[PDB]
Amino acid sequence: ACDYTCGSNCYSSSDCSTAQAAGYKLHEDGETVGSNSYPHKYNNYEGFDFSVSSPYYEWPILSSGDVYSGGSPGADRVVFNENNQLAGVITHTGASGNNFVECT
Ligand SMILES: Nc1nc2c(ncn2[C@@H]2O[C@H](CO)[C@@H](O)[C@H]2OP(=O)(O)O)c(=O)[nH]1
Ligand SMILES: [Ca+2]
Ligand SMILES: [Ca+2]
Repeated sequence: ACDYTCGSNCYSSSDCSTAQAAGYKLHEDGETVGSNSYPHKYNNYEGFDFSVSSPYYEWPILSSGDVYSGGSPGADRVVFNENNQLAGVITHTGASGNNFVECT
């Protein structure tokens, strides 16, 4: 079974931890990868009910299981905060234009 389902993509907790650790390390070193500069602040325009505190940062999580290194980011993202806590897993899949919806 999937811990998080983003559209057709199935993710386990380990996938999220792996993705988060990569994004968080870049954040701490003050570096970004990709033309969209990940990781970067997530403003929560959608108004999701994140239990943990801000600031939030979005980092792409890939369906292939590979850690993002600069190419196409895809539709899925892990959102983490300043204390290295997972705020949530979101996706552009099933959402209008550039909006996000939560992964179930
Ligand atoms: N939908 C959405 N985009 C955000 C948010 N915070 C920052 N962004 C950025 O605002 C712009 C319009 O969505 C994009 O550059 C998007 O970045 P990404 O495309 O890198 O996710 C947010 O809370 N929601
Ligand atoms: Ca996996
Ligand atoms: Ca692989």
